[PDB]
Amino acid sequence: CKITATPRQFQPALLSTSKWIWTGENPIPGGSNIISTRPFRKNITAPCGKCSVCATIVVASDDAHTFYVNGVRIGTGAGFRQGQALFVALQPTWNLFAIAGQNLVANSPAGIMASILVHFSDGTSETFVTDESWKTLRAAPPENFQLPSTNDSNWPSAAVQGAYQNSVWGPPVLPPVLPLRGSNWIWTSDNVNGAAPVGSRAFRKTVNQCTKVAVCATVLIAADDRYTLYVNGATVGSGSSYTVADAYTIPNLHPTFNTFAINATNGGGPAGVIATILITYSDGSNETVVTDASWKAIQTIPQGFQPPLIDEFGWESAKIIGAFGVAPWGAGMVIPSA
Amino acid sequence: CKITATPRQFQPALLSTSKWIWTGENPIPGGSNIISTRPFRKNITAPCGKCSVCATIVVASDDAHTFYVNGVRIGTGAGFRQGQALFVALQPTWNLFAIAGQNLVANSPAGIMASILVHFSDGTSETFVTDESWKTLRAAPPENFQLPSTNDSNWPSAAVQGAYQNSVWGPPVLPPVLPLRGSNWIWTSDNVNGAAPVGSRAFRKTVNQCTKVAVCATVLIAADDRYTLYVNGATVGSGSSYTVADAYTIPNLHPTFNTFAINATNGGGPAGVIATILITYSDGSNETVVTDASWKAIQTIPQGFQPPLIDEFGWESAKIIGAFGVAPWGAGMVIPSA
Ligand SMILES: OC[C@H]1O[C@H](OC[C@H]2O[C@H](O)[C@H](O)[C@@H](O)[C@@H]2O)[C@H](O)[C@@H](O)[C@H]1O
Ligand SMILES: OC[C@H]1O[C@H](OC[C@H]2O[C@H](O)[C@H](O)[C@@H](O)[C@@H]2O)[C@H](O)[C@@H](O)[C@H]1O
Ligand SMILES: [Ca+2]
Ligand SMILES: [Ca+2]
Ligand SMILES: [Ca+2]
Ligand SMILES: [Ca+2]
Repeated sequence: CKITATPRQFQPALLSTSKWIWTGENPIPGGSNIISTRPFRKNITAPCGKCSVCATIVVASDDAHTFYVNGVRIGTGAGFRQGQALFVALQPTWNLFAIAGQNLVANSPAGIMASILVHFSDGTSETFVTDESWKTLRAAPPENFQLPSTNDSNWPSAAVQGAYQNSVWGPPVLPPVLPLRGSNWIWTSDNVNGAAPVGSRAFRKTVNQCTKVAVCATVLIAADDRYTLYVNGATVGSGSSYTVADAYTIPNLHPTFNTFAINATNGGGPAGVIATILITYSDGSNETVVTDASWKAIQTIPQGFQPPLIDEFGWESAKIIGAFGVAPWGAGMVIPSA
Repeated sequence: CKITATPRQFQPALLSTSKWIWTGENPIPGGSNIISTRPFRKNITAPCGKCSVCATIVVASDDAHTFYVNGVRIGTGAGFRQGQALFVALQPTWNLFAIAGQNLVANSPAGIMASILVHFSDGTSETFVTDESWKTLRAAPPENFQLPSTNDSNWPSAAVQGAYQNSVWGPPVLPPVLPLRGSNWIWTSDNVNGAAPVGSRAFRKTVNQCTKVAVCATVLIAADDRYTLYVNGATVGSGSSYTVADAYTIPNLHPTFNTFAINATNGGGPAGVIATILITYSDGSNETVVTDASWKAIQTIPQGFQPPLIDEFGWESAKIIGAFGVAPWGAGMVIPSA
């Protein structure tokens, strides 16, 4: 169904309403459990009138986990001290989450905790969490436990080992929404010897995976001194800090061809813009695009620098000022939580 | 270099200045030659200040030929009574055309004739023809005779068998620039029982071959009752005949993503638009797009129906009224010569 949602400020999945769950082989919530691998399933149905588009996921585990969405493996992680961020495109009405958790220390606690923030076509969103509504088994995961087509109608409920505020684990640290390590500060080639002239500069990067279906994009960005961000010609947002980064979700990507454009301005001295972009596809894979030398850049901004299709003849390759961590900006950027 | 050339009316390549050439084993022009296969090469260099983009080609032979451009085989044909159309993308400055011709009847004349109309980045055009400036050999085509890297500086000239007006062959008929045969008359789904309401309708078809580099597109189009054609949102032209088809060349295609849009109007009774589109890629292949059900269509034309990227949500599949040749329009369209 029709997608009304427009680019907006990124909205985090939070763990404070989720519960730790496990099988209940030991009925003491948070008691000791054996080394084992156990399966967990959760079905979700769109409310009448709207279609689910994509999801933001934070997951932590004692001890480890493997995360599937509609049968596609989307991540593996471990540890209860820090959560792990995942992004996945969804089907319009029915969606299946499946986690294979592992207890790797004998006679130790066990549990998985996840928060799934589901975004709908009209712009609203709903948080689903780990709780007793997840199915589980008191045995190792059968073949294809993660496929929607496996029948779990008779599986028992998962057993809650503890709420977010409990006496066993404590609040897991939320990861950054997206990493900047691996992205680069870029600018036009008039940035030389640590400084750049005063004024504005434009940057383009197009993503065109013609055999896949693009769905959602998450964007983390910062610039010295300020920026405005456009996707397919539409304004997403603006910022003016090179010490506090901004994050946006773009829920209306064109399905095959999308162009991100930046208009960054230098107020004086050093200049630079840095961004990490993650696009989710309908097949369950995703793509990370960073600011680097493949971005196109220009010093005199033509009118219509932000439309998707333009003649990129007079544009240069963006110059890399430095990988994230370079001076003066350093490694201390404040990054929104996933 | 920068492409200034804009959409324009298609310009036919003509044979009227080209000559029949062969090896000269028999020194009498147009005389008898033996059953054999013989090679022909021709180099072209772009004039100063402009870059060569693509070429339209008509070729005929006594008796048969295989046609290569920069080593890529692009067609095979035969016969001196009617010429054969080819379309190929070119490299900016140097290009090598090579033909392996065959005489298949003993003690019979032999000759190949070609006209190559090259279009430059600025919109100008120049015709290269088969003549004595082509290299040949008095032997079978060596291995890799068609590669640009093969050395022909010591090869002898080809021998002219006759001009366009000569006493052996006579003027070969020019083929249609493109076939309409195989394309379909399409319309919106309100066209039923041989008629459709009065009014305007919109149609879109996108070509996005993301691993190739698109260069030129040639378009053949007609409509009942009239149409206007757009490429990437830019106007190409308009026409108003279902008995006379129009041909355009588009020399400024975007290299990866191009959207064709038509706004057609029906004045009453039967309605339909039909088009064949040929796109050339830098690797020497081409792609033919025809009007069919994969075009998107809509009955109320939204503003911005012709921009490349739009939300194609409310658009239906185009309805096929019939393959070319169906009544009322019949098989008699007047089609520009290649
Ligand atoms: O380090 C990059 C930054 O350098 C210049 O601004 C630095 C400012 O840092 C502190 O805010 C300090 O209080 C100020 O006095 C100082 O100007 C430059 O103006 C910025 O555009 C940016 O390149
Ligand atoms: O066959 C399609 C054609 O049908 C209608 O054509 C009728 C008119 O055609 C000639 O213009 C003739 O001179 C007129 O006498 C005759 O009324 C329709 O009008 C056309 O738009 C077209 O659909
Ligand atoms: Ca444990
Ligand atoms: Ca600065
Ligand atoms: Ca012959
Ligand atoms: Ca009509």
